[PDB]
Amino acid sequence: DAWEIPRESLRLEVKLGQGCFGEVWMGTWNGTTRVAIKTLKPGTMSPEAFLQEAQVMKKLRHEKLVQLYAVVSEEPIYIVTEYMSKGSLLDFLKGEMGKYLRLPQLVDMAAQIASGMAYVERMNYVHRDLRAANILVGENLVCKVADFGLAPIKWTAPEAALYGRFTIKSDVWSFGILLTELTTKGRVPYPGMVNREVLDQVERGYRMPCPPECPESLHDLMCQCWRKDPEERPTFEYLQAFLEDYFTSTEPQYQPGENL
Ligand SMILES: CCOc1ccc2cc(-c3nn(C(C)C)c4ncnc(N)c34)ccc2c1
Repeated sequence: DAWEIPRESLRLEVKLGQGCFGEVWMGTWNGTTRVAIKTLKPGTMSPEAFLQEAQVMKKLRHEKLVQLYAVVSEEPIYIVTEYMSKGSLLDFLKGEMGKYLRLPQLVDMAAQIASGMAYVERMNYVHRDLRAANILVGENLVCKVADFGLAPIKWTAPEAALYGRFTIKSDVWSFGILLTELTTKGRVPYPGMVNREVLDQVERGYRMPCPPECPESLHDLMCQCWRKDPEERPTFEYLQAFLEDYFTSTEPQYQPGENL
């Protein structure tokens, strides 16, 4: 398989995160190419199960999906992808950058995520775990969809959470929650609510209100993503176009405020 590379060609420089699976590192590849590297800890998790997420990355290719570069598919396993210099979108929003992000930057970030998910939509795949922690940020506010290991009740559509009906339309619901993460600079949704209280409230028709300084027009889009019936929720194609055109077609009189 042409994705395979020799173990000697990777240098693991700075550790970026730990977990149940293994580790993630910034590194070099072939001595020239900055990369990110994920390792599986051999005795920790199924090796057959781990390579299925890498198989999904061999097929999907798009400027807004984190790109697979190479693999070492024998234990100890290594997975090599493009390096996203600013880490997870969740960390980015909460960190020192968050305070300067305004609505124009955040909507443009939303638009890119929608573009990647529009490609996932065209290919008839389902992500299942769309949220800020699974988006990565590069230079110039480039945002890419990551982590297809599944392909979090607060991000999951009711029909998916309750009955296992995962579809691209349940991803749209999550995207709607992701818009709140973007507009609150990365606060956990449904603040002050535990999981069980979220499920009962949501089924009884509760939806998060307009975030502070978020234009009503963007909150309406959130509400479209949270329609009880999955079929009446918008497509990613639609979401992409709306967000791309936002500051001309929907909010041409937008004024900067304190936070958004
Ligand atoms: C089947 C496994 O496929 C992979 C392989 C590598 C991956 C690297 C990152 C990643 N995390 N981070 C920090 C937030 C810890 C990153 N920082 C910069 N670049 C990255 N690429 C990552 C995320 C998901 C990945 C999935």
